Formats: sequence, structure tokens, C-alpha cells
Amino acid sequence: LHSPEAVHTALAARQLQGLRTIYARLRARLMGGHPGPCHPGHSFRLLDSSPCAESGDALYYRVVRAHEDAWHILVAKVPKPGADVPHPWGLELQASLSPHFNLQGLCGLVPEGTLPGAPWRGAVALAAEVPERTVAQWLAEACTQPPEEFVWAVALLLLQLSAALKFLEAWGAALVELRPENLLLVAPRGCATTGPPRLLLTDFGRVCLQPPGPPGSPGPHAPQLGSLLRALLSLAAPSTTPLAAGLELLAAQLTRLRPSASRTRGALQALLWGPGPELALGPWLRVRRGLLVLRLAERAAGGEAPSLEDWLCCEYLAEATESSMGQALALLWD
Amino acid sequence: SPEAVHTALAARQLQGLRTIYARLRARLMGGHPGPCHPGHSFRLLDSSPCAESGDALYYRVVRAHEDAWHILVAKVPKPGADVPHPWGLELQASLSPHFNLQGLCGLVPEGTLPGAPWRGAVALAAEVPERTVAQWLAEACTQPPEEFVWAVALLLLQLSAALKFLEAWGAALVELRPENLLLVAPRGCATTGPPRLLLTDFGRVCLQPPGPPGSPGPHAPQLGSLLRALLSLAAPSTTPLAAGLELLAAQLTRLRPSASRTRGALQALLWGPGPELPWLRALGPWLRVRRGLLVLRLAERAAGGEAPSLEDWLCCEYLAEATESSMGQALALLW
Repeated sequence: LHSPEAVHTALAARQLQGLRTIYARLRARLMGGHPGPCHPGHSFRLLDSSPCAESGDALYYRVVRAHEDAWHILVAKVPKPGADVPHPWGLELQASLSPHFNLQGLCGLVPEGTLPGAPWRGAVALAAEVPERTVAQWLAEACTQPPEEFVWAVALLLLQLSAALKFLEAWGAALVELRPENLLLVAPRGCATTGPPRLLLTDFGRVCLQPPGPPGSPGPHAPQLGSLLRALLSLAAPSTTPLAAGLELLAAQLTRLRPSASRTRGALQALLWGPGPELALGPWLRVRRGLLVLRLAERAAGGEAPSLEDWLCCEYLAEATESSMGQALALLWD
Repeated sequence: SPEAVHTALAARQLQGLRTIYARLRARLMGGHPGPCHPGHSFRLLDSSPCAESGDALYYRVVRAHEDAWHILVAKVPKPGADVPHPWGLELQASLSPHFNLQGLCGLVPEGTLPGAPWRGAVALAAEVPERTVAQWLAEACTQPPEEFVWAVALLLLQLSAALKFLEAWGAALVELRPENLLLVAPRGCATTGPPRLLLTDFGRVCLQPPGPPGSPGPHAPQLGSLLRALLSLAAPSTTPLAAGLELLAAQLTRLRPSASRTRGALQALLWGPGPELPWLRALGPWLRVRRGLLVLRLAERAAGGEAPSLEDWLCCEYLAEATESSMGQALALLW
């Protein structure tokens, strides 16, 4: 109204409120369908006579929990014969934590005599999620993708792993080692079927209490992500794209500078979408937030669903700030 | 250089809005059955019409073109029907398909479907009728809300689009009657909201060679009279749109405006500004803001799993094609 700049501010304020509404609606569907806790009135019957998935520490079978003429599908996690538990408290933590997009949740336990005809004997915990493949099983096929196609797919799975780890670092606990065979992949709920899978962390036997320490401390997982990132990158076909060049520099920075999981997510999101080192940043983020909303509207016109990558992108752009992008760029060009 | 970024953003959302309109229009006009050939096979679906219009009984028929699946409907002449202007029926076969016109795909003579309830050779329409406008009004005006005039104004904009196509042609309809108009669901972009309107009454459409304005819209004084009848059937005039329709009916009979001027003023009541907007100076940033808000609303609906309605496609047609001179006419005709 007689001030083009006030109109520009009102448009940024409303499209950002819409961007948070878009994120919250997609998150509510993406995290929907969670089964309630197990009760004495629930009848448990087996689906899989052989493992539906295998991790490094356990075998997984589906079980149907029937009640009130309906049911939920839960997974029984059966530890492999000879498997150890370096940190038993991490299993007590798994049963104490609320649901998280990238962590394996529990809905209860099947005690002895409650599930007839099982492949195993003894009380078993019930996981809320249903597995499809391990990260190692995905790599066995995925390493045949074109250079940039494979590397992008891995870079987005790494962003999910950093978030799962950020929760744990803010919580006050850490993994002693990273093992892709205990990282499981499933299709995301309510998202396009051709996008990236949802990443679940299951290795709670390796999670231990680790106090955050002083404000100048190193990130407890940084040298594990640096070495793992280089081993995963050595599986990609060669490319000259900035994406692969930034991921190799970030691996050197993870072992050299030792950033936290929240600083790691910032630089990785900045490499995936962010500006170059030349920035100043406000106008860029305001244009990119508006462009994702236009792409979502243009594809909706064709009856196309958003993918998990678009929910993760809209999450970065909605949470991105000038101070956060300053830190993200600083690691990238240093 | 923020001024350079704001110019680039307006151009980037404009090509996206035109792409959204073209993709939703392509879904709405998708599957149009092709012309009838010796390769087509037909089967009867019913013994009673899917729509009963003033001068036609509409029966649904299956067609297959080399095993390509199509549904078409026979326009069986209703007993007592006539043709005051036979040229208008030649015009219906002549013109290209249009979203709000009743299209034809060819003739099916008697004997193709031995079990048919009709006799004689009957042409088959591309669209599949569900009800007439008079049939919708009988129930729809029984328990209207005060905002009911919203559903009527949107069907009126569609009828004005069908009449604008004929007015751009060499043609006019001499007698306008809601009992001869048809409503169907939109294809590919379907919701429970307003139906697609089809203009059917070509038996009464005559030649219109005049150049000078004369009466600019031969259909306007007829729409003004029908709109006053519709406003007395609807809920009390408590919504600004009902008051806008009351003065619009007086203007339709007083000024006899063309369908293109009726669509401008009617779109201004539906989505555009009133006299609160000289006033027209605000239209530049008003279209840029309203165009961006519709793109944002479509993305927020998609985030919730809600498809766009035919109203949202008509809204994006109005906003993508509206200009400062078109909105200047729209507002000047209303006030």
C-alpha cells in the first residue's frame, strides 16, 4: 500500500507462514500411522517364517497385533546368535525415547508363550517400523547408478544420519562406531514412491552416555563420519560436479576441524542447495523459499506428489538463517 | 539490486501460472473422443436419459475405436422440439472444441444399437451429461446459504465463456433458457465443487454479421432477466456478491454489454476488487500479489493432499489473462 518494500515484506511473511504450514502438514502425514502401546487384550500372530530383514546385530520378522477387529504390523527384533551388547543402557534408552523420523521406536514386547509358531524362542521387543533393506544392501545395487545420481542419493541419506546423531548429541549420548549393516532403509510415508528412502538407526547396543562437554569441544562423531564419508565416496563413479568436490573437502574437515552434528547438517544443506562463498544472504534465501513453493504448485498441477527430498529441502529453507548459512559456508570454503 | 530480483520473480511465477493453467486445462480437456470411422464399435448403456433438457433426451453409449475405450452420449430430439435457426446446428459441427460448448464426434444412425429406446439418426456428443441447470437450481435453491450466489456466479461465468465463443464467431442465441443448459463433472481435476457447464442450444442460434456495437451482447438482456429470477430463488442478498449481481442484472438489460465485458465484471465480483480499490492504479501489484497467493494456496492444498477445483482453474485463467484495461472495464461497468 504506497510502499513496495512493505508489500515485499508482507509477501515474505505470508509465504513463510505457508512454508511452515506446508512442512507441518507433510510432517504430520510423514510421521502418521504409529501403532499405540501393546496391551493384554492384543493377539499376536506371525507374518514371516523367515527374516523380513537382517542387520548386523539382529534378524527381523513381521508380526500382526490384532485387536478391536483391526490390527497393526510390528517387527520382532531377534538378536543374532553370538551377538554382544557393549553398552546395555542404550537398549534401556531405546525403550525410554519418543518416536523420531530417523530412529527405530518400540511399541512393546512379545513375552514367552504369546506368539505361537515363531522362528525364535524367548521374549522379543517389538519395533514400530517395518524394514526393507540395509544401507549395505542398497549400496550393492546403487553403486551401478551414474556418477552424480549415486552421489546425490548418498548425500541426502547422510543428511538424515546427521539429524539422527544431532538428537543423540543434544540428548547426551553417542555411538562408539558407525556400521552401515545396522542402518536400515524403508519407503517414507505419504511421499512420492520414486524419491529417497527413510533412514532408521537400530544399533542401540553401541550407544553410551557422553556428556556434551565445554563450548569449545569437538563433535563426538566427526572423525567417524569423515572416514565413513570417504569409504562411501570411494564407491561412486568419478565426476567433476561441485557436489562430489564439496563432499571430499567436508570429509577432510570432519577429521581436521571436528564440527558437531548441527554444524555438519548446515554445511551439507548449503552444499545441496546453498549459495556460493561470494555472499547478502537474506535476498538469496527469500528467492529460494519462493521458488520451491512455485515448483510444488507447478508439479501439483500435473497430479505429482512431493518427495521426501522436498520435505527435507523445505525444512532447511524454513530453518535456514543468515548466521546459520554463515557457519555452513565457513566450513565449505574455510 | 532488489528491483531486478522483484522483476525476475514476477516473470518466473507468471510462466509457472501459465504452465499450471495449461496442465490443468490439459487434464480437464483430456480424453476427448476422436471423429467416428468404420473402425468404431458401439454398445448401449441405458434405456432412460442421463439428462432431460428442454428440447433433448441424452442417452449414454459405449464406443470403441480399434479397442480404444470411449464414452459418448446420443442427443435424442425430445418430443415437441423444433429448430428456429437450422444454421446454428451446422455451426455446432463447424466450430472447434471449447471447454464450455457441447461438442460432437459424429452420427450414429438407427440400427447401430438394436436395443436403443430412440428411433432415427442421432448425433453423439463428446461430453457426458449428469443434470440440467434447471434441475440443479430446483434442489440448489431449496436450501441455499447466503453465500449460495457463489455457485451461481461461477456457472454464469462459464455460460458467458460459451456465449463469448459464439459472439467472437458470426452467431447469437435468440432465446436463453436454463432448462436447456447441461452440467457435468470436470475430468482429471475432479472435486465435489462446481460442475463444468455446457452450452447446447444451437437449434435457436442465428447468423450475426453486424460490425458496429448496436446491442453489444444480444444475450445480455436475457441474462439480466434470468439473473433477477435466480436472485429471487437464492438466499437473501446479504453477501457483497448478491448485491453485485442485482446491479449487474440492471446493467445487462440497460447497457446490453458483450459476453467479454460480462466476464470481466463477473470475475471482478468473484475474485477481483469492488469500488474500494484514480482507483485503477493499484491493479499492477494487485495481480502480482493475487497470482502469487493462488500459487501459494495450491501448494498448501497439495501439502494437505487436496486437489484444485474447477473454480481454482477458472481463478488462474482469470488472473493469468486479466490486465489493467480488462479490470478497468470490469470495475467501470459495475460502478
